[PDB]
Amino acid sequence: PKWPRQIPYIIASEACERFSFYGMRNILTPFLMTALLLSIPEELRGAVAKDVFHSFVIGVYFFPLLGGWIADRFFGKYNTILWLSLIYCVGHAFLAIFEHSVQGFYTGLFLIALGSGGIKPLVSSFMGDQFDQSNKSLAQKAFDMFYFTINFGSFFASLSMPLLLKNFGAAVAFGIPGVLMFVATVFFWLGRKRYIHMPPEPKDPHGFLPVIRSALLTKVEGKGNIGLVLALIGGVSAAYALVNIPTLGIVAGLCCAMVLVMGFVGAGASLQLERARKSHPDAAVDGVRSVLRILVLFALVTPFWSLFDQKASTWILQANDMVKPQWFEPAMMQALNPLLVMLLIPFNNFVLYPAIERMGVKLTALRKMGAGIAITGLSWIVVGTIQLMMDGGSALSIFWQILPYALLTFGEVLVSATGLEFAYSQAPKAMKGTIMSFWTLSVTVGNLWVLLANVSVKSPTVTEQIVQTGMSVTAFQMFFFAGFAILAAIVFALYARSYQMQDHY
Ligand SMILES: CCCCCCC/C=C\CCCCCC(=O)OC[C@@H](O)CO
Ligand SMILES: CCCCCCC/C=C\CCCCCC(=O)OC[C@H](O)CO
Ligand SMILES: CCCCCCC/C=C\CCCCCC(=O)OC[C@H](O)CO
Ligand SMILES: CCCCCCC/C=C\CCCCCC(=O)OC[C@H](O)CO
Ligand SMILES: CCCCCCC/C=C\CCCCCC(=O)OC[C@H](O)CO
Repeated sequence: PKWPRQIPYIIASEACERFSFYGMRNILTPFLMTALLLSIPEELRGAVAKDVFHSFVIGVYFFPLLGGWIADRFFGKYNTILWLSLIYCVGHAFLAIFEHSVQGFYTGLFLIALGSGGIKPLVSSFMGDQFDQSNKSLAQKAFDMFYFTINFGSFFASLSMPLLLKNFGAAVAFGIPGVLMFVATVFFWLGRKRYIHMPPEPKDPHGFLPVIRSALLTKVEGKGNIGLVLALIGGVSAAYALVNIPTLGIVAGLCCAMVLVMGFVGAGASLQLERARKSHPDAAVDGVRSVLRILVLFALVTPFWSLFDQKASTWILQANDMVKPQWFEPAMMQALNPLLVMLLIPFNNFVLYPAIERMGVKLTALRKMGAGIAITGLSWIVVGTIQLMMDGGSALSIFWQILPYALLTFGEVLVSATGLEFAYSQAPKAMKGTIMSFWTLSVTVGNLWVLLANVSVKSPTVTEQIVQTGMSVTAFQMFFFAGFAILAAIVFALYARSYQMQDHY
């Protein structure tokens, strides 16, 4: 077997793109606090910074749906990646050019979310269909390299970019990733004559959505349709969220609508799924049933993303008020996660998991996902006490946030490295694209909670609850989020026992 000569041009493109993304995302929260949002009072500024960051993340893990659609329906993967990558480049440029204008900076974030998210499903799979049956032995080695560039990039970008921002300002700190991103596209363009382009996939008339549409619109004799009522309810509810945009916010409102719609339509279709058998194959309707069960699984995982994504926003804010060295910047703590990932992932699989299995435990992939959410919630118990403990008294940053990072990352390996691969085995191969699409929306919805948390916290009724606790609002939210994960981890274990009673033995 020989290495396809196109692979180096994709690994190289990925390397630069992953460096440029983590490069500007990891100094995004510091930049908002020190520079762009200075017109906001300090106490107020922390809440506005989180909104900007997490509204950005939301778009990053929402726009894969647009990207995958454009590639499959019209222009193909190569051409879609190329033009989304150029837009991605422009977005990075906007961040430098409109350094001092808020409207212009938000616009650049949008283009980055559009470019980075749009090419996220396309690039990895595009790399995949460059291997034939003879090559396939090497494909696993190629995707291994992908994994390395993610961590390599996220590690060094967390170290170098805070320093670059400190010494040179935003224009240089945001321009260097932009330069890097342009080189990323050049590498991808340099192998255009080499790439293998798979023929456009034929649309499935028995796909996930056509079955859903059948389950709602098909009328059975002498009965009503509860399912379609729920759909209309979600349509009504979404409208109630869309109208309340002035309170919620634009990105928060659009997600609330999206969640309510897909939430109520999904519920309604489940009630009436047997009606779909009239218009669709038995194997195809059964598959949708398999996916709908995975949906509930993913929904309970969303509080994990709420805690894991806040390390680049909330956790940085806390590190600002801790005891750090002269050379050290609070944003450099983010480098701990890729380091811990590359340590725990070989540790667990080789040393720890067989050691827990030696005790006798099964260690089902479903058992690990539930444990990971709890440990992630546990990590925020530690983050919460620290805030309490440092409300009066001073604790150093560099030693102390190593513990929450150790627990957070350990929960990430249990959940994030297990979820999608497990769901693939649970549903028919045809649903692989549908499963992947809801997995990325899982991250989006998780960050929606972060958005809705500090929206509800500004309401009069909630403040008095905070007043009664006699706790700092900052610390109160953390414990809320800690309990948010523990509760979901409980319900997860409750649903997981019913889940394994279903499809097979
Ligand atoms: C599900 C559909 C929603 C997708 C929206 C895509 C968003 C991508 C980038 C947005 C960046 C701009 C963020 C600014 C913002 O919302 O600020 C929040 C507010 O609290 C302060 O102005
Ligand atoms: C400012 C310029 C930055 C340029 C450097 C960025 C990254 C450059 C190269 C990244 C790594 C390329 C390795 C490719 C490779 O050998 O893949 C394996 C092949 O399949 C086997 O030979
Ligand atoms: C039909 C596109 C509508 C989508 C609306 C929102 C997205 C905004 C910009 C998407 C950019 C599309 C990139 C792909 C592309 O332009 O391919 C062009 C072909 O290569 C032309 O031969
Ligand atoms: C009180 C709910 C708070 C909001 C949570 C997020 C969204 C909620 C539900 C969306 C995803 C679940 C819908 C799919 C579904 O009903 O599957 C059911 C299966 O048929 C199980 O038998
Ligand atoms: C949650 C299941 C029912 C959703 C009905 C459609 C609602 C309209 C917009 C909500 C956003 C989610 C779109 C669904 C989706 O991810 O489709 C996946 C495709 O099958 C992927 O190839």
